[PDB]
Parts: sequence; C-alpha cells; structure tokens
Amino acid sequence: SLAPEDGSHRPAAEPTPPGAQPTAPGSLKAPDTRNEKLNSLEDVRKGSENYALTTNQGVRIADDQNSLRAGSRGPTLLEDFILREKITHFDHERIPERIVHARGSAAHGYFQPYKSLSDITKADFLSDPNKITPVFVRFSTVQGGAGSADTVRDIRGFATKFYTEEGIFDLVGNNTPIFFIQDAHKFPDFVHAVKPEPHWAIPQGQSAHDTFWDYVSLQPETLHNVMWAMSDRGIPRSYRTMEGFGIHTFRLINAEGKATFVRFHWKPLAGKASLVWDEAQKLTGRDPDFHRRELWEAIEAGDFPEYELGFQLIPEEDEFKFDFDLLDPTKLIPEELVPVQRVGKMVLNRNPDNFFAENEQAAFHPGHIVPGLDFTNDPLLQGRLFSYTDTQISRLGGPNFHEIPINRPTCPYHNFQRDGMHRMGIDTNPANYEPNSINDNWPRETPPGPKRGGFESYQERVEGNKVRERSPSFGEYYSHPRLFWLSQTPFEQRHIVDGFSFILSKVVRPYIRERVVDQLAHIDLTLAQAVAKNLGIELTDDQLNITPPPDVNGLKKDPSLSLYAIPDGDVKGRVVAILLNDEVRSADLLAILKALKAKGVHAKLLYSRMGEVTADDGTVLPIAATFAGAPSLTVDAVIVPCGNIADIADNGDANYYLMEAYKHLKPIALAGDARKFKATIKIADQGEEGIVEADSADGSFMDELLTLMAAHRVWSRIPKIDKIPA
Amino acid sequence: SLAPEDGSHRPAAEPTPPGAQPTAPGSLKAPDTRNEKLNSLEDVRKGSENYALTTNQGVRIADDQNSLRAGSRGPTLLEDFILREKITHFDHERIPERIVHARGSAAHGYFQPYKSLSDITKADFLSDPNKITPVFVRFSTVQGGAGSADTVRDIRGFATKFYTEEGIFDLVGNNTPIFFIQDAHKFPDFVHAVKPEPHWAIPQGQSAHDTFWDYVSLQPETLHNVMWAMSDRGIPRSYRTMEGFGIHTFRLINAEGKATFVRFHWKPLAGKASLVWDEAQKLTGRDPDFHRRELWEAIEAGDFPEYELGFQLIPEEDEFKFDFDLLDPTKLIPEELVPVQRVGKMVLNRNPDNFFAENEQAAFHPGHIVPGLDFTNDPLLQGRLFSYTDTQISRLGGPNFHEIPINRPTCPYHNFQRDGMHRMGIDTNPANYEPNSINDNWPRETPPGPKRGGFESYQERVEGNKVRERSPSFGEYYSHPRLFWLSQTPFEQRHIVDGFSFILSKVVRPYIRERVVDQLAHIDLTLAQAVAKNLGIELTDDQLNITPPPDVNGLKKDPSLSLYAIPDGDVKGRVVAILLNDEVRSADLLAILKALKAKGVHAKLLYSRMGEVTADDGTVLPIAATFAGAPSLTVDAVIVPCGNIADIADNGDANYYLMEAYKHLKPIALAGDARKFKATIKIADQGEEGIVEADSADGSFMDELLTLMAAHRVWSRIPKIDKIPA
Amino acid sequence: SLAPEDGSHRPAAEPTPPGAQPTAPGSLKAPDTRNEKLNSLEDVRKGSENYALTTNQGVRIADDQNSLRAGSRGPTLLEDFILREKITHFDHERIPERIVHARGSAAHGYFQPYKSLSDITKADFLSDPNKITPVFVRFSTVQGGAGSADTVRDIRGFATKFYTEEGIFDLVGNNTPIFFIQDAHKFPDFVHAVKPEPHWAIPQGQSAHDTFWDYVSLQPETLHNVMWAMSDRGIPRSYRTMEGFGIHTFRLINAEGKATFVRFHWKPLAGKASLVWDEAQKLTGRDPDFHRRELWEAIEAGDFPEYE
Amino acid sequence: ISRLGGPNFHEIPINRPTCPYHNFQRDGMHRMGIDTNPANYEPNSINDNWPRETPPGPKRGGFESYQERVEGNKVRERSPSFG
Ligand code: HEM
Ligand code: HEM
Ligand code: HEM
Repeated sequence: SLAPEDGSHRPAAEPTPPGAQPTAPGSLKAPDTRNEKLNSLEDVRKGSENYALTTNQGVRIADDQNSLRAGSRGPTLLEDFILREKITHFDHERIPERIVHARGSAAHGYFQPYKSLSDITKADFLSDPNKITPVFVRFSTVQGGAGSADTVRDIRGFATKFYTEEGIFDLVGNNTPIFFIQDAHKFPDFVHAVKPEPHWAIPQGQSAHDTFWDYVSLQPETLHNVMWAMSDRGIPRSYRTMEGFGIHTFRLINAEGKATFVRFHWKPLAGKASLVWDEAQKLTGRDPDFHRRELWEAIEAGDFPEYELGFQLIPEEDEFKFDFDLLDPTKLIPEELVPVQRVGKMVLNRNPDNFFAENEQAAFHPGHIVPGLDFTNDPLLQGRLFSYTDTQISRLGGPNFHEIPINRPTCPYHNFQRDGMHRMGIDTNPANYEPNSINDNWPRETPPGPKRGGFESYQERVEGNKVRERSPSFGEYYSHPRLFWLSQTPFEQRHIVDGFSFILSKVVRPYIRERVVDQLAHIDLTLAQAVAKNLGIELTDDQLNITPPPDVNGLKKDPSLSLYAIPDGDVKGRVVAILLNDEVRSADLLAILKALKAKGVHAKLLYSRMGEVTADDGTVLPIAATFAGAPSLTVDAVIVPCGNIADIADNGDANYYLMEAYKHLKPIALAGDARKFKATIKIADQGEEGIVEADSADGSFMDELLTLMAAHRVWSRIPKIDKIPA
Repeated sequence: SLAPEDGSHRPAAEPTPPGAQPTAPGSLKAPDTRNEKLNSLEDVRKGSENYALTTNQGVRIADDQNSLRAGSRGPTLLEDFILREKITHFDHERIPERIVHARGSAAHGYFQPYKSLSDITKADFLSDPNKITPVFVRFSTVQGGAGSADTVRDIRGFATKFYTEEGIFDLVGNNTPIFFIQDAHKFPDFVHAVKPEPHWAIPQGQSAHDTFWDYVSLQPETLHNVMWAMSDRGIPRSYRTMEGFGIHTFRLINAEGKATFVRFHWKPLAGKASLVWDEAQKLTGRDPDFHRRELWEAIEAGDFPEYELGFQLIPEEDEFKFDFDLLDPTKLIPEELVPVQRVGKMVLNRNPDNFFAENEQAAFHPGHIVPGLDFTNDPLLQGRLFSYTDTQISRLGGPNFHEIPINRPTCPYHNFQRDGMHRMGIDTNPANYEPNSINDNWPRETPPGPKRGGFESYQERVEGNKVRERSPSFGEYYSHPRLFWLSQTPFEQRHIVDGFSFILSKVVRPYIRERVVDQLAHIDLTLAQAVAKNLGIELTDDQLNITPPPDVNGLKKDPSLSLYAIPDGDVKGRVVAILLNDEVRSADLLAILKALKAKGVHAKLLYSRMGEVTADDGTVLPIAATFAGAPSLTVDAVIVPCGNIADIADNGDANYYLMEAYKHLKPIALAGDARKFKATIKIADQGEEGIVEADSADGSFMDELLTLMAAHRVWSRIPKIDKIPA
Repeated sequence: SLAPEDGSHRPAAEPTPPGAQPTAPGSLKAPDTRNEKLNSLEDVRKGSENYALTTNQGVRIADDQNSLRAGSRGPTLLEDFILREKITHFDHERIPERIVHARGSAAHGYFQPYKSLSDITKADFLSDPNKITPVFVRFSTVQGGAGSADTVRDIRGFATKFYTEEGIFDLVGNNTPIFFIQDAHKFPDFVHAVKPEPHWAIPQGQSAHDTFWDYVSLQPETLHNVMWAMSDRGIPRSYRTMEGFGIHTFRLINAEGKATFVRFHWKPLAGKASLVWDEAQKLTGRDPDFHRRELWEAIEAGDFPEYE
Repeated sequence: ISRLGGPNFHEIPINRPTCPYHNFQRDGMHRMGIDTNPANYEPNSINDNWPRETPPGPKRGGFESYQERVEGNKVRERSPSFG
C-alpha cells in the first residue's frame, strides 16, 4: 500500500495555521462547515476511497500503466478504448478563460443582514436578520491570463453570488469605487489597450506599456481610476484587506414602489492594507500564487475573510444635488457627503473541493438582480447587462450554464425553455409554451408584490431622442482625481508619484509620457512636477499655470479615500518570520510564540536548511523553510531571537532577509545578541522607531512589536531606505 | 385557469389504445412503470404544475407577454434581462445531428437472460436469469436528417444501451446481418455516395440517385447489403417487426479465459413484417412520423415491443471452416450452418419524458463493452471503435457526455479524469493521478477475475507486416447476394426486382444503370434479366453466359433469410380501418369491435367528417378520423360494415380508400350491402381469396378476416393489382 | 480510367431543360455567369481534375481503400494517421441547423434599381439604375428540420443578402405580409407550440397538432397569419411563384434627413401560383425535394427566378 | 478539434500547406474551401476518379508505411527491456 504507515499523507480535518498541514479540498478539510448551497452540491460530489478505478462507462480497469499493443514492443492498437477514452478526456480538459478577470480565487461563505431593510427594499435576502444567504465569492485581477501572477499592480474584481430564496443576485464589483470609462461601447478599446499588445502578446499582468498610456492620454475620463491603480490600492496585501464597490448607482425598490438610489460597498473587517511596489513585483516572481494561497490558508486556519456590506443611499429627489452625475461610473460619491450605512456581514468560511468545477466554471453577471433591486441608466452598466449572458454562451459551452452545479439556484426554477447543449434537466411538462391549456398554464406568471412576487421594472420616465451622445454632465475629468490625491497621506502621495514614475519610464514612445504628464498637470501641479522630474521632463509655463479643478461639493479631501489615514489595522491572520540559529534561547521563543498566539498571529520558523535545530534547553524546533525558500516578501514582520548568533551572523541569506524586510517597511524585532544585526540595516546605537530591541523577548518586547504590526508598515522609515543596497 | 373544467386536456395514466387519448411524457402516462435507470433519472426530472414561472436564475416573472420598452409603443431596452435570457436560450437550442442515423425513435425497457451463460462468458448481465438489466433502445434510419421521414427505403439502426452492474454495454446493430463495406477506411466514401449530393443537397432519405449507384457499381462488396435494402427488408412495417443484428463477429470470454466467436441477433417476438414500396413512399408524405408514432403508441397501449437476444456461436478451432471469412462484415453466417441460440428477452415498456434530453442526447458506441466480451479484427469494427468517441466530443459539446443523464452508468464510476466543458461531477479526491500515495492510490486497478474483475483483452496472436491491404479471403462478392436471392419467396423476388427497377430509373446517367445491371448478372441471370427489361436494357451474349457464383457451404437457400417463407404472423398491436356510414348495422359493429379487442387488434372508426353518426339502433358512434385524414396506408386491413351504403357508395374518398388498400395487398372485409364495393375493386361475383364477404359480420367473418391479418398481406393478389388505377 | 468513353458522365456547360443533363455545381454548369461576389469567392473554390488525392496536410495518399493493420487480417494500428484524419473529419461534419427555417434552398443573382431613389433614401444600392448589387437569396420553410420536405403547408422565408458598396444589407422576409405574433418576447412560445411536441418530437413539417392550435386559440393576434397559412398561400407551386414581404415598417432616410416609413415587397415576375393540398401532401412523399430541385433546374435552364 | 473549433483547423491560414491539397472530405464547422468536384467520394466515375491516389515512388509518390514485422499477442504490458 502506497500511503505511509504513520498516516502523515492525510491533513487533519480541524483548523490549522498556514504550513502546518498539506492543504485539502474544502469538504475534506472542513466536513461540518455547511450552508444550504454546499449541502445542495452533495448530489454531484464524488469520493474515491475504496472504489475501483473505471472508465467513464463504469468498466473496471485492470492495467492503468500500459497501452494495448501487438507484442510488448509492438504497435499500439486502435481497439484500446481504455487508452483512448483517458487521452480524449485529457485532450479536451481546457475551456476558454474569462475575457477579463481570468485570474481569480474563490471561496464559499454566507451573508446575513444586521436588520430588516423592508422600509427601503423588498429584496427577500435583506428582509430579516435571521435570513442566512449562502454566497460564493471570486476575487480576481483584470488584465492577466488565468496563469498570470497574483500581486501585479491592477484593479481587483470582487464578485459575490447570493443564492437567495427569490433568485440568484450577483454583485459583480471591483476594489475601487469608479471605473476607467464612461460608456460600455468603449470597453473593447480600453481592454485592448491594457491587455498584452497584439503583435507580440507582451506584457502580461502590467499596464507598463505604450498602448495603455496612449489610450489614457487621449481619454481623460480614465484618469480617476488610473490614480487609484497607481496608488497602493493597486497592490493589496490580501483579498481580505481591500475594499469592494459595485461602482454603479443602482436602485432599491420597496413594497410601496418607492425607488432609492444606492451604491454598494464592501468594508474589510480585517482592515485596509497594501504591499509596496518593489515587494509586490518581487512577490510575482517568488510566489505568483500568493493571494490565492493566502485566501485558501486563511480559511483553513479559521481566519475567515469577513466584509460588511454597506449602502450609500440617495433619495430620488436628490438626483441632481451634486457637482457630478450619479450615473457617471468615473465619479465616486464621497462618504463625507453620503455616508455608508452598514447593512450586514459576509463571512467566507469554506474552500472549494475542485478549483475547475466550482471556480473556473462559476458565472457571475450584474444583470442577475432580484425583486427589490433595479438598474439605472448608467451607460457602462447598461452595456454590461448585454455582455455577461453573451460571453457565457461560448466560455461555458451553451445556454445551460445555469445547470453547472456551482451556478444553480438553490430556490425553485421552472419555465418553458428547453434543449441546448448539455441539457441536464428532463422536463415533464406536456407544454413547452404559454399560454397553454394542456398543463393549465403552469408554470404561471406571478404579479409583482411585497414578497414572492414577480419582477417588474421601476417605471422610470424616459424622454429624449435616439442619440449616440455622451451626457455633457459626464464631461469633467479632473476634480475626482484631485480629490483622491489630496485625501492621501504624504507617503501614499509619494507611492503614487513613484507608481507613475516607474511605469511611464517603460513607455518607449516619449511623446506618450509627455502627454500623460500634461494630464497630471490638470489634476495637481505638485504631482505633475514630481513625476516630470523623474522622467526628465520640464513643465512649460502654460502647464505651471493650469487652474486646479474645483472642489467636489466644497470638499478638498475625504480621509475615507486613503488606505491609511484612519487606523483600522487587525493583526489576526498575519504572519511573522522567526529567524533561528543552532542554539536558540528557548525562553525567547516561548515568550514570542505565546504573545503571537494570543493575537492570532502565525509564525514561520526559518533556518539555512530543512530538518530541525535544538534549543539551548534541548527543545527540538522543526524548521518550516529556509531563509531563501520563504523570503521576507511573504511575511508581515521579522523577529530574531537570541542564541548562537555567530551561526547566522555571516549568513548572506539571513542578512538579506533583514535588509529586504527593512526596505519594505516591515517591523523588525531583535532580542539579545540579535542586536548585532543592526549593523546590516545601519541602525544607530540609540535605536530607531520600527526596530524593537531589548535584552530578551519579555512581555513588553512583544507588545511593542505587535503595536508596529497593527500599524502595518513603518512609514517613517521611508527616507532611510534609500541608502540600503537591497 | 385555461384548462377545460371536465379535465379532458389530461390523458388517463393507464394503458389506452392508439388515438383514444393525447399522448404524454412516459413518467406522466405510466408513473408506476419503473426500472433502476428510470429511478436514477429522478434527480433530474423537473415538473411544473403549481410552480411559478421564473428565469433560469430563479427570479419570478410577472409579465411573460411583453418586452421592456420606453413607452408602450417605444423601443425595447437593453436592460430587459428576462427577454434576453429567454431568447438566448431559444437561439441556442440546436445541437449537431448525428452524422448518420440522425432520424431515430427511442424507448426505455429491460432485459433478462433465460439462463446463466457463465460457461461461455463472464459478462455479469448474462450471469443470472433473475438479473434484470435496464435498457434504452434507439431505432433509426441511416441517410436522412433528424427531420426526414420514417418509412423511406433504407437500412434501419437498432441500438441498445444495457446499463449493467459492471459497466454500460452498447450493442449498436442494424436490421440486416451484413454491412455495405469491408474496411472502415471506406465509410466516409460510402456515406458520402448515399447522402444527398454535395452541390444541391438532394435527395433526402433515398438511395435513388447517381452517386450511390456509381459507388455500388465500382465496389461489388456492397452488393450483398444492396440486395437486402432493395428487398422489402428495406421498408419495415414497424420497428417491432424487423430483425436486429450486431453484424460483426465479436468474442465471448469465460472465466477460464476461453474465447468463443459470437454474432448477435435480435428476433422480433411480434414477427417479421414489411410494407410494399408504393405504400411506404406514400406514407413518407401522409405520415413522415409513422414508425415514431407507432412505437410510442404501442408502448402507451401496453403492446410492448419484445425481442429475443440470440447468439450464433462458433468455436475458435472453427474460424476457417467456412467458404467466407468470419471477419468479413459483408458476409452473413447462414442459420442453417450455425443456429441462433436463444439467450434472453428485452421488453421496451416506457417512452421518454423529453425527446431531446433522452433520445437526441443519447450516445451509443460499439466500443462500450464489458468484461466477458471482446472484439475481433473485423476491419470495419476496428475503425468504428475510433469513430463513436470522436464524433460525440462535437455532437454533445465536450468530453463529459457520459454525465448527460441518459448516458450515465447506473453502476459506480471513479477515475482520475478531470475538467472538460460541462463538468458536473465535483471530485474530492486529493489526487488526480496514479500511482499516488496522498490518497492511498484510490481509486485502484482491479485484477481480472470471474466476477467484478478488471477488463483485460483476450491475448490473440498477431503476426504479419504493417500493411494497407485487404485480406484475399474477403475478395468474393456474389455468392452471398445469390444465397439471399434464392432464399426469397417468388413475391419477395418480384419486390426486389421492382425495387432495383424503380430506383435505377432515377439514375440520370444511363451507363451507371447498365453497370449495375452487369453486376446483377454476376449474381443471378433471372434477376438481371427482369431488371434489364424494366430499364429497356438488353443483356449481351457475354452477360448471359457469366457463370453463377458457388453455393455457400453447400447451401442453395436458407429460409431464415426470407421475411415471409416461414409464417410467424402476430396480429396483436395491428390496426383495422372501419368505414362507417350514417346508419350502420349496430350488430355488425358489436361483432367486429369485440372480435378485434379479443385479439389485441386496434380499430379506427372513419367517416366523411368528424363528430358522431348514429347506428340503426340509436348507438352513437364517435368518429376517429376522416377517410382522407387517416388513409389506408396507416392500417393493416379494412372492414366495411353493413348499413346505408348509398351514404358512402359515391364518396370518391371511400372508394379510393378500398382501391388503395386492395393495391397494397391488405385484407378487406365487406358485410351485407357493403359488398356493393366489390365493383370498385373489380372482385368477381363468386369472390376471391383475401376479400372476406358475408350477409353480416357474424359467424366466421371475423375469424376469416383475422386469419388473413395473421398472414400480413394477400400475396396471391399481386397479379390482379396491375390493372386497378390506384 | 473509370469515366465512360463517350464523355456522358459530364453535363454540358450550357443551359439545358430539366432532366436533359445531370445537375452540377454552378461554377461548372455556368462558368461565364459572374458577378462581383461570385468572383470574390474564387480564393476559396477548389477544383479536383488532375490533382493527387492527399491528406489535409498535403501528403499524397497511395491506398485510400484500406486501414493500416498488423497482417492483412490483423488489427488496425493507432499510427494510421491517414485513416484517423479522414474519419475525424467525417465525424465532425455536422453543425447545428438553424433554430427556425432550417429547410431552405439558395442561389446567387443580382439586383438593380429602375431609377435613383435619392429623394427618399441615401442607400447607395438604390442610388443608380446602372449600379448592380450582387445578391444571395435563401428560400425556406419555417417549422421542419433541414431534412424535412419542401411542399408542406407552412409559411415560407425569403431572405436576400445584398452585397452593397456601403455594407451588407439583409432583407429577411417571408411570403405573407404579416407575422403570427406581436412582441418578440413571445417568439419562443409560438415556435415551441408550432414545432414537434417535446415528449415525442411529432409532427414534422405540420401545424396539424394540439399545441399549435392550443396557442392559436389562446392568442387571437395569431389569426391573421393563420388565415394566410390555411389558404393556398401555405403551399406555393415554386419559390418562383410566391410573394415576399419584409412585414415590418422600416424607415428610409434621405440626404436631407427626412424619414419615410416603408414596407418592402417582392413581386414574382413568374406570377403567383400554389398547389392544392392533396397534391402538396402527396408530393412530400414522392419528392420531398421538389422546390429545391425546381429552383436549381430553373436556373440550369435559363428560367431565372425574377422578382420586383 | 476542441481547441481550434472543429475539423477545419488546417484551413486557418498559419496551418495551411503551401503545396496542393485535394481530397473528398467536406463540411465541418468553419468550412472555408468551396469544393467544386461533382464527386465527394471515391471510387467515382462522374469526375473520372479525381483526385486520384498515387503509387509510392522515389519522388512525389504516395505515402506507404514501412512493412515492419509485428509478432506477439495483444497485451497491455511494458517491455522488460524498458525496466
Ligand atoms: C463598473 C464596471 C465593471 C466592473 C466592476 C466589472 C467587474 C467584473 C468582475 C469582478 C468580473 C469577474 C467575475 C468573475 O470572477 O468571474 C468581470 C468579468 C467580465 N466583465 Fe466586467 N466589470 C465592469 C465592466 C464591464 C463592461 C463595461 C463589460 C462589457 C461591456 C464587461 C464584461 C465582462 C466580461 C465579458 C467578463 C467575463 C465574464 C465571464 O466570462 O463570465 N465588464 N467584470
Ligand atoms: C456494422 C456496421 C455498422 C452498424 C451496424 C452501425 C450502426 C449504427 C447505429 C445503429 C447508429 C445510431 C446509434 C444511435 O441510435 O444513436 C450509428 C451511428 C454512428 N455510426 Fe455506425 N454503424 C456501422 C458502421 C460504422 C462505421 C464503419 C463508422 C465509422 C468508422 C460509423 C460511424 C458512426 C457515427 C459517427 C455515428 C453517429 C454516432 C453518434 O453521433 O453518437 N458507423 N451507427
Ligand atoms: C417578421 C417576422 C419574422 C420574419 C419575416 C423572419 C424571417 C426569417 C427567415 C426568412 C429566416 C431564415 C434566414 C435564412 O434563410 O437563413 C429566419 C431565421 C431566424 N429567425 Fe426570423 N423571422 C421573423 C421573426 C423572428 C423573431 C421575432 C425572432 C426571434 C426573436 C427570430 C429568430 C430567428 C432565428 C434565431 C433564425 C435562425 C437564423 C440563423 O441561424 O442564421 N425570427 N427568420
């Protein structure tokens, strides 16, 4: 038998910290985590243990190692149906990846409201706090292929499928509150410009190329989302630590028929946190699956991703009360003007069993609404409603994609639609049309109503000529980018400048760089000059003279637009690298591990080889990874306990570990003779804010380090990192 | 509520004769008819009564009569996701039809062996007479599309899927015991020659065109199956009244590893019966769905199609004992040489619920065998094994077609195949490869053995060089055609001559007709002369002198090759037209209807209009159809009861009804004054064989009519019909 | 050589009456008949005479009569790439038929206006009586599949693709001047009710069944087109002898921007003529390809279908 | 067949031979080539059997497999020489 005697092949079916066990299909890892959607998938889950290997026709296979041949050195025979079924299935495994958002990672969970919303919406899923709705959520990047890296600079997708009692609602959002373009007719142009260029299909997962910046320079409506992408919002630490937005204004409709405009928000209960660029880019090379891994291992540990759903609500009479058009998806609604009302909480608590069957095949579409919601005339939303139904026809093979298990509603569905490729449902209705007498008109229409009623559009007044024309109210491009800029902390503004500077340096045609700097000068001169200086460009007098755009309804900043201005840090689910030596001070390691456990912070024990080392008191410590195998890129903070520090003092890899973490603004803590490493990061004898140092690891050394971790990164260190060659 | 208040819209859920009630889905017509496969389809059967109409996402629809528009006379809006989901699904309802056998009709049933065959085969489904195997059978024509007519002249397909406990076994046969060609490499040539011609796509459902006979004239191997297609075997009365054959020699393998050669047969328990050509061709116009309809209505009546499986068995030591090669699919094995041993019984006892989902998506493939069976080197079989797997990947949309509910095994299936379009099964196995340790190598290979073993091929010796070469043993083309011809009755030989004569008359290029006639002269000079005379062709002295091919192992005829030489008539399930008048003798009608009921023979009451007529004694007679609506083509015999004959005596439709029935050799019975119709069909005063006549329908009138019905048709009338203008 | 000595295997490349010669591909039957669209298809026309038989990769085949096997009575070998290519292509011949109007018959031709219509429309194809526009036209039935019969009782389609200098215009019409239903939302209902019923897939090519009349009886907007279908309009003699209509009101827009409402009509220059029902129905059995054949043969004879 | 959408992938321009190709195969999704041969089968007489098979030869001949000797039983077995 091939499994090891000791049973160490099999992960424990209990939550465990990252790296402690091999990861596993969600139903094997967490068999008692259930919701109505996960339970309904039971009819299609297939096991394996104790079953005979068969063909797809149920024929048991005797020899799965050899083709059938004429003699054991002879030709393969065409009658080998076993070989050919197995190779045919393999030959046809792939399906088209998504046209955008092809790279994505997904989990099961549930949603529950905090109170009934029946005064604003008759949506059944929001009617009662004890109504639990299963969800399936997929997070994604935008530009790269399904095989591209996770920690690129990109917008991120945040798509949620609610399996409600009155239908599937998909909330298909992103991690920034606006889009790049105004009208869906432009989407193939913008997407072509950002995707790999058509001659040579370079670059992957990057906007750092001429075509993108050509389009941006000629389409200033893109400048607002460009500012977000260039900020640290473009490189989140985790899907758990980014915001989500629906972007468009939609409508809530109550049982009285009153419409309220809404924009949707997701607020991360782990707080907001992003990488820095150098770290992000390096992480695409050292772990291109970092975000997929982080999400799966968080759920396996019980560090469930949690988000609060939020609504910005604007009465119908206030449609024209702002400086910008509510229908314009390049404009955000500042939370200073319209606060976010917190409406419920979503928890993602179970990984899929099979990536392909549940994540790759999942189909989300913003036109999947339910009674109690309605659309608006936002012209980007309007065109999206067409695109998602259409693309699913080729990507998923035909018009029965709703019968793919992950996409099936959990509520009833009955109608007169029939056939299509890979039809699963076998209809018994004598009628396949209505009106019909032969089945007494079943299934029947249902009038709209306050609950379980049929869908009826809000009777919005339409008045105008049939025109292909952009609303003049959408023609203002610079005041939102300026508001976002002025709402950033000084360090966030510096990262924006550096984002633009690094990227535009990779544009080959210099006039495109100059055209973009000209657009920046319409937003903010300080920004425009700081980017220009890095590109060797000089602003003209005309450019130094452009009048700033106006404030937004009297606002010259909104701190809700910054990642870091208002503290919201949570250390639960973060990870620290502990750099070991061959006789660790065991009292340091006890203290550290204890303090980390108390806050839900994981640790990884690192050394120069695998296996184990022995602590001063004889404790055997198991090594998780090498210095070079689990780089500082992958952790939040680094601790070096006392002991035989000469063992690692001259280890290039250990030195570099600390140089890299320092450069990336991560908290570092040094105990006892570990303080010899201060030399490598150039720290004055008297200490520096963000380096924790003491004679040993006592309770106070840990409180200080965990305080640095709650603030995420040590922004005050930025002017000091220039001198470190890392 | 649109249903009539009397509930007449819904058919009774109990057996009823053809036409008595509207037809229905099999689970609503016969809910208590169950088998293991029909029970396993419960998970995908969808009802309808009492359910709300929804989108495929489960959203209730309020108004399924209107698109969303800006104003009730305004333009339709892109945001109507309900209109677009409904039209998108409709727009994608069609899938490719089968490349051959596109037109076919199917039903569910079950099979049981009469005794255990474990001495000759370890096949589980043949191991125990109390083992019931569910089946799904599809009957088909070969050339025409899925919308072509049923009663064309063509070979028929007879495909049976056995859902066994050790795997699906598909026995994919035809209604003749040989095929047209020897090696699969020719199959696209042959099928292209018989299909509609490629410039204009004509003719549908017919071999009566130049390309077919061009290929035949140049490929004498085809002549044997051509003889059968030109005979009345090419125009079966019903799928219930044709034979089936697997054509190829296969092997049975027993638990001791002994191989026995086998050819598969199905014998129709209802007997063998065919139409005549003019009737068949007329019926393609008046009811192009006649065989589909007859199959479905026989099942709803309780007249279940029954067939007996039988095997012709030949020991391995006797492979070379015949004048023909066992591996040559253009050669039959005469039952006089190798008798068919009865093996078991198949009953088809339930119709599908949804034709598309179950019939159209069904996939049969002769490579689907189970342990206990194996292949031989028949070069036509060997190529089929490649084709069915391949075609199904495009027809059914991908490699997961075994997950379509009709195709699923009822036994366990587990393996390491993953993904593909339309993937339903969600695999939870940690491993997707073997050998593996992480799942202790499950699912595991199973050694071969007497029961529940893995499949291993019979270790047949192969010896020879890699060649593209036809075996010289296959190089004989005329002896089997001659054996078939000499085995037919004189009236069957007349119909074969008429078959060739009518069909070659449609070949436009006369030299092709002359080439076919020359091939006939190598089969039998009497056949060749009779066909030449009809075509205005004179055989040359050379042709008159071709020597006949040899007898087949000493045989000069085998009566098992004729439809009619050995009586096997069965009247149950047949149908008689009764031509009413406005004052029917009610005592005639009582005697006629009860005698037919007692033998399971159906009746259809016909008149010149719909509604009712009233018999001499006041009995109200409900009319099934008019004389034009339900022509004689659709019944087996015609009865005219006494009454007011002058009512119908001058009705051109009634007279022509009898003229057509008479021409087509059907029994006709005339009571009382109905004898006045003797002048219409030119019957002598003292009467003639095949016309039943009496003063009333009492005494022996119905027994005499039923005796004629058991003989099927009045062959003795053939020389009398040439004169009547019908 | 397999052809007969006298050359009678090959139809004359001149106009001939129906039945005088075997029918043939248009470019072989009428090589001097050309238009801009027929010429443009030259890049993809493939001949055959004097060429070697090859795989799709251009490899010449020596023996197209046999699979590769180990001995001449032995098993077929997986390395036979010639057999597998030929059988792969055959196995993948079919594509889905059209959801409606799956049975149809088509020909090439040309159009030209009698006079410029520039007062009412700027459409370039209507701008000059001497500017000829190629067309491709398909006629069809509605309900039956691609292999159903021609002379059923049904509405007929009349679809014309005009290959204009300013883009393709498709006029996709039928042979009666109205449709059965008012709103496209109901089309899948109406089509389902007319098509073969879902349990047993019967009847083909026929509205003579319960579901269709159930729908009609509950949707009186259907009655107009039902009248046309029940008249001898439902059974035309030929596609040359029926009317065509676009059904919907469309607009014409001239250079000054003026809109005029328009309905489109085709008038058959051969006249209007239909079968009688007993004839139509028997002809579905004796020649289910009657209209397809009659159209192709009229064109081979020089009796070109003409419409106004 | 599934990656490139059907059996006519040799007609996608990059995959096309530059040398002649002619046979009796027809149809399939995405069919570009418009065949004018009156026959779509062989042997035929109606187009004098063209396009025709070609015997093997030193240049420009038909493909024939090398006539390697095959001898053994039908087995699913690795050759011991591979172990
Ligand atoms: C506010 C603007 C938009 C946002 C927030 C948005 C968000 C997303 C997200 C999150 C996904 C990935 C869903 C998944 O995980 O499977 C997605 C996929 C997609 N988006 Fe959008 N998108 C926007 C605009 C558009 C526009 C204007 C179009 C086209 C008109 C479009 C067409 C698509 C298509 C074709 C896919 C692939 C869907 C699939 O294959 O199932 N997107 N988008
Ligand atoms: C003894 C000779 C043969 C018999 C008895 C036979 C019988 C049949 C039958 C009954 C069907 C229809 C199964 C159904 O109802 O779905 C069928 C379909 C098929 N046949 Fe065969 N056949 C023969 C030879 C061949 C050969 C030589 C090839 C190709 C090498 C072939 C390729 C096909 C294909 C592609 C289909 C359609 C299968 C599908 O789409 O699922 N047939 N044949
Ligand atoms: C005025 C009413 C209509 C007329 C005159 C009409 C006419 C036709 C004709 C002549 C064709 C066949 C074109 C060809 O030869 O390939 C066709 C195909 C079709 N029709 Fe319409 N039709 C009408 C209404 C509709 C409606 C309301 C819909 C759906 C909303 C529709 C959907 C289709 C579809 C899906 C096809 C198949 C087209 C293809 O596969 O290329 N038809 N129709």
